Amino acid sequence: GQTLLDALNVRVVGSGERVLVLAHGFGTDQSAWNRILPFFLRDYRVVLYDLVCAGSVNPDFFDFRRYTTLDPYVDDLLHILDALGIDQCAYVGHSVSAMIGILASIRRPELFSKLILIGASPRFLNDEDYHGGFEQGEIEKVFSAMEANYEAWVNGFAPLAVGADVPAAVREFSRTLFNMRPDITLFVSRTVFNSDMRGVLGLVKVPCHIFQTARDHSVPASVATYLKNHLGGKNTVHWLIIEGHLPHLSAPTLLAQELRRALS
Ligand SMILES: [Mg+2]
Repeated sequence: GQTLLDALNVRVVGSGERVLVLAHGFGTDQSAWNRILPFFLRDYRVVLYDLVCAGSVNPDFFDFRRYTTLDPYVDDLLHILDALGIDQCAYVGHSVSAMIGILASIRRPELFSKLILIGASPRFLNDEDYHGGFEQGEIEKVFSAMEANYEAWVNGFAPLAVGADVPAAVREFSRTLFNMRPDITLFVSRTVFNSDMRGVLGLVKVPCHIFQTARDHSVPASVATYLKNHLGGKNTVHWLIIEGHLPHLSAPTLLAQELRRALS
């Protein structure tokens, strides 16, 4: 309870009464929110934390037997919100944290007033009638490259994920990937890149705001309309006509403006 608040570097900041949870995605820690955070401090009580796989978390907390699916990540998120006495919040999740939020809302339909999903995909692998963006052989090459030379893999991947030519964003993202223990990054990548959340989307009943860029290395644009059509509540797509997977790093003014609109 307090042990987990300390383990996952939980931070609560801001002068507002309405609770806003900012949950980082794959390859980052809560520092990925630094550029947009100031724009939410007056109107919100902002909760930030690190996923157990973040480089900022002691690797002794990464229980390989436990963290084989997204369900225990959901257990950690809900244990934090319960320990903080949060009855209701708005939740923002980037990439894997979008899927953790979805599963959390199915378990606790009353806890979230809305989900904001950034760079979200329920499935990366192509299927008969479904474009996720990747064939199994392409995902296997990522795992093989990661294992063979982690530094070379990070240096090649970070600029593709950022997409746009924003060197400060490439450096920021590379730093958090390099902070991660390589066996943990590979394990988490197998969890995420092989995931399939499609079957549970219709169980969500809270409103979802789906933020999608026009050119995201990891998320075809058609996944955003798939999410709009398959999540079970009232859904809004926020099109960002820019390039990249990490708009909170590469387009923070535009992202903060869109997040303010989604939260109103
Ligand atoms: Mg280009």
